[PDB]
Amino acid sequence: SKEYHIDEEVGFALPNPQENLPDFYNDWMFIAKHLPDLIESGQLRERVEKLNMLSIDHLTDHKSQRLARLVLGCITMAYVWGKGHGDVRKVLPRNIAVPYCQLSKKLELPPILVYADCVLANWKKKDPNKPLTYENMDVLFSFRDGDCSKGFFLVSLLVEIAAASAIKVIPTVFKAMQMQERDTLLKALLEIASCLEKALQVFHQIHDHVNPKAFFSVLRIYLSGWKGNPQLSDGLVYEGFWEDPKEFAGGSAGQSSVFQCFDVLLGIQQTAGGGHAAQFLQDMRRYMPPAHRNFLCSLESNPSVREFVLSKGDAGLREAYDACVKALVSLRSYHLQIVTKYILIPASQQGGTDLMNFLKTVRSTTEKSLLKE
Amino acid sequence: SKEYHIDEEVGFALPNPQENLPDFYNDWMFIAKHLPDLIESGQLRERVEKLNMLSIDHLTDHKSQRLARLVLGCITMAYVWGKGHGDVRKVLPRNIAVPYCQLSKKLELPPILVYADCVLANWKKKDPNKPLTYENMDVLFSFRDGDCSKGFFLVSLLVEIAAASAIKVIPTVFKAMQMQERDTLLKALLEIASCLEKALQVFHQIHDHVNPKAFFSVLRIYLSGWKGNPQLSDGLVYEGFWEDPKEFAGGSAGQSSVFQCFDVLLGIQQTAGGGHAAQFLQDMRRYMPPAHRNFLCSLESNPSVREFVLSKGDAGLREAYDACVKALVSLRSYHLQIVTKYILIPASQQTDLMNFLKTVRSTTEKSLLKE
Ligand code: HEM
Ligand code: HEM
Ligand SMILES: Oc1ccc(Cl)cc1-c1cn[nH]n1
Ligand SMILES: Oc1ccc(Cl)cc1-c1cn[nH]n1
Ligand SMILES: Oc1ccc(Cl)cc1-c1cn[nH]n1
Repeated sequence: SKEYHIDEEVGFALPNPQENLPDFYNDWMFIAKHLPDLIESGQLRERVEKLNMLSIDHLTDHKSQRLARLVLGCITMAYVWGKGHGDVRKVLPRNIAVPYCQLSKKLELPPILVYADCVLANWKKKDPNKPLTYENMDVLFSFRDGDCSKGFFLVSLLVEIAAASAIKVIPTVFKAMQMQERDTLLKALLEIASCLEKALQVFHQIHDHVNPKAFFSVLRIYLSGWKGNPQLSDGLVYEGFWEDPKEFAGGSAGQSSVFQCFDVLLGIQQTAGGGHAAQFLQDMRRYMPPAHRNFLCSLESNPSVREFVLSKGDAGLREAYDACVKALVSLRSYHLQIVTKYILIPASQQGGTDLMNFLKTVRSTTEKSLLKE
Repeated sequence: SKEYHIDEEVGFALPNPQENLPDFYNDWMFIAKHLPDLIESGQLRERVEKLNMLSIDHLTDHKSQRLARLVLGCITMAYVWGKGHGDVRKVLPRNIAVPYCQLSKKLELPPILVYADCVLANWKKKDPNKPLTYENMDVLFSFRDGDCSKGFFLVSLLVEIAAASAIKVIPTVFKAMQMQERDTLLKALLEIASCLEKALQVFHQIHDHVNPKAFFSVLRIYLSGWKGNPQLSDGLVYEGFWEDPKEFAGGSAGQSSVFQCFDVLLGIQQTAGGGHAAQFLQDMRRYMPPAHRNFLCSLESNPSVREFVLSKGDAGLREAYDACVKALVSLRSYHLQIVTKYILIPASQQTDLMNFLKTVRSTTEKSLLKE
């Protein structure tokens, strides 16, 4: 590939993000490094106003700028939702709203916490000379004590690094098609399916590191946005930056590029149709880094691997392509059982069928693309 | 400029489209070649219904499939809207709804008549040796006798080809910004500014071939879709392909790819934000051919030309960039004049859209180098 900011070892996630802003921004990071104690003791929402407007011009590196996107990303999320019980804040102060919105429009991201922030730029190696395992990694910023966000964010990242190992052979696939090298194409497609089968194994780790009570009842509120959300009926007001309140969608893993990249590579029409699911995934691309957004657009400009394999009438090539489509149906059927345990069941203990049909539609169209036609 | 299916003469349009399908589709072609006659005689719907279901497996090349799309697209709009007097059909019969939908998914386009059907693939040179001018061209299919569909389509197409001549220099803009070649970058922008300038002069031909009442009362209804239409509140049933009635937008020049690419090129954030205008132009992109959608998002992959120009302190450079933007404000201001003549005052003869054209006009005029 060219420079869509892809790391051969890590992929779309940010490789080794820096852990601390420059000492100018010390007073920012203070609220960011201490949100658990800060909102439990009720000291959070006013310490925001105690801040004065820092300028973004001394964040020199991309790693520096994106780390600041994370600290301001969570600082706003903790401000708007607060305790997490219903006390809502419908307007951000301006000494925090316009630093965020400026660096957001410089990085071309919406001024909200996106998946690229709280996962891809939100980790560190405990001991730098170890493998990237959950035992050796740690999240840089959490919202509340017992959030399980360490397990939730990193297990999310861990299977992203797992499937990103398949990105490296995507050029091999398109090479083998155009130069009509049948065998290497079949071994490239099998290696694609290997990673997605292993990303399902890494997905198993979420049971050990997140419990359903915490996720649904503390972590889910802090990651929800103010688009189509009654608590901020028509969005959040940005003092000094925008006249009116603007609506933005909360974090989703639909903003990850690998979890849309395999759907376009395999000719799976996730974004086709005027459907709710297609519109959701198409819109979530706006919440991806501009380099990653340009990477999906770049994949869509290639010939369909699905049409190539079906034309050749090769039982070998078709079985390998189905393996990838199967490995995706697996990752989404298993996700369905996890949404069952971590959202469905904790909701019946305090309408939501729309949540399950979306994920079933995205799997339904994935299952249709199998070479059973 | 790799194969985004942009010819250097006709641009986004289809270079020399096909007008005859194979003999296996005569029953389709007959209905399409006689849409006015079949509608005036009340015979159209009976002919569409008695159709046998035909396989799309004989449409081999891209052009044959584009003709059948425009063939089946027009027959569909004819069947749904009828004589145009409110007696609609909200169930498209199986024997036409299935081949239409199979073909549409094969070409990755909504199963409704789209701009790249009735315009970019709906033309024909009278004489193969003479240039592309209105008097040398003709449409392939029309709705009613006197609907001025020849004028409306061919003028829109000729305006597109005019602006399409600017597509060829877009590679030199981004390579000049790259190598920092100032003078060639200035000549490139002014060449864009001239092609946009000429397209406005081609636009003037609209008054000579489109009668205002025939458009508003006749042609505007055979181009309307079933998305937010009270006459088909929940869409149209594609009997035999989907259980449910689907909603789809009618033809609109928002589906034209020339007239969204220049806003992207010049850093005009027409699709930015979440407003209704930005989403309508974003929602209208799913109606472009797949190779044309790819061209737009790949332009977005490039650095912003506007911020580059704003950094140079080069008055000659800015005057050239502004020349492009002002030519877009001219085209949109003259459009607003046109919509008043061809829609507004015919409606008075027994604002939601006007605020849309003024919103996008203001967004363009905001990109003028004043900040
Ligand atoms: C307890 C854990 C999880 C819960 C409760 C959960 C819940 C959900 C929900 C509710 C959605 C619906 C979209 C929305 O409403 O925003 C969703 C979408 C999605 N989730 Fe998860 N999720 C979890 C873990 C994961 C992980 C670890 C991944 C991958 C790293 C993942 C990948 C996706 C993807 C790709 C979508 C978009 C729909 C699709 O492409 O199929 N999720 N998730
Ligand atoms: C009698 C002739 C015309 C009428 C009545 C007309 C009417 C309209 C209307 C109502 C819209 C808004 C979208 C909608 O409500 O569906 C629109 C948008 C548009 N029309 Fe036209 N139009 C005409 C001719 C043309 C021609 C010849 C072009 C050739 C370029 C053109 C280009 C556009 C474009 C690009 C838009 C999208 C908004 C924008 O990009 O600024 N139209 N037109
Ligand atoms: O895994 C995640 C990590 C961070 C954020 Cl903001 C969202 C997700 C997610 C998973 N499924 N839907 N959203
Ligand atoms: O849609 C996906 C594409 C790739 C990968 Cl690795 C995972 C998913 C997924 C997982 N859970 N729901 N969707
Ligand atoms: O110019 C056109 C040609 C064909 C079709 Cl379907 C629509 C338009 C149009 C222009 N402005 N609104 N719609």
